[PDB]
Amino acid sequence: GIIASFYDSLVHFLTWGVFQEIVPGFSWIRTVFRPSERPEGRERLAVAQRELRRVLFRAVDLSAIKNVMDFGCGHGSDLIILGEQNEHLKLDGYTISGKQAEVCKQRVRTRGLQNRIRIFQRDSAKDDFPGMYDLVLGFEVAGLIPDKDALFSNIDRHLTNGGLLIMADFVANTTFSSTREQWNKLFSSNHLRLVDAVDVSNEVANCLHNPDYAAQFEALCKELDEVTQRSFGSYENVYKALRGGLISYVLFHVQKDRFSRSDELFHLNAKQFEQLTPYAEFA
Ligand SMILES: C[S@@+](CC[C@H](N)C(=O)[O-])C[C@H]1O[C@@H](n2cnc3c(N)ncnc32)[C@H](O)[C@@H]1O
Repeated sequence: GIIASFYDSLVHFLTWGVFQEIVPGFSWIRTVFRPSERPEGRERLAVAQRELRRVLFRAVDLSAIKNVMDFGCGHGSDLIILGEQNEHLKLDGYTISGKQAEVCKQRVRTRGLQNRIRIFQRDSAKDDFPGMYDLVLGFEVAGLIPDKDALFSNIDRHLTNGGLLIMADFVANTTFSSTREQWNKLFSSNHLRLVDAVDVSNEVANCLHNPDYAAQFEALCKELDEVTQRSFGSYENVYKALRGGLISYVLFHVQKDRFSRSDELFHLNAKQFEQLTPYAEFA
């Protein structure tokens, strides 16, 4: 319900991140639209986006991994950062946007990474991933893909046993509805075990906190285009839902477990879905 409206809206970083506390006067809406007037909020938003990534990758040892798949790679920042900082890695990205693919390819080559990063305009539910991977990334992607069964079969068939899947996505706390049980069915039917999960709902909502959002949004809307108006209304409904606990923004750490009984993956995953760790309790 509320989750589907935010993903219809989306249709350097295309996630927006972890504010440990509300910082008075920061405006996510102003930063995202007029960064030409680069506030501290421009660099403050970048800091919070790196912090989201730090938590997402908390358990991954990149020195041990060889091959990475990003099944919704946006503008390629995650692949490029990984490739720049870990010269041994080989990384592939899929995006369904032709425009995004062109950008990814250009940015990859500008940084001299075209020998280790490949970009494809392909559909992660319809097109097999092009290799066998040790780590799979889906940051705000799986929630956008209707055929989740096909997506998670594709992930399974192209993940080495014991390989890792890290995802940022939404859990609904009350037709795929993003419930715990629905995510669990996807993982357990496809040889995936939830290892742990950090709930950053409070800190993501801190990023979107704007006591003057109404008069701020009108001022920017004056330089407008209408598809972008209901798209940022979908974001304020996510704020309420996050504050209210209706949905959770969750950073999943998942491991492929080919040798375990699927019914036992489900049993174990269900326990882990009830012990999400609040970011405020994370270190
Ligand atoms: C909110 S963006 C996230 C981009 C990137 N992961 C990031 O964090 O900056 C969602 C991305 O998923 C991609 N995407 C949506 N559906 C897809 C699909 N079925 N197959 C492959 N990519 C898809 C979009 O093209 C877009 O790049």
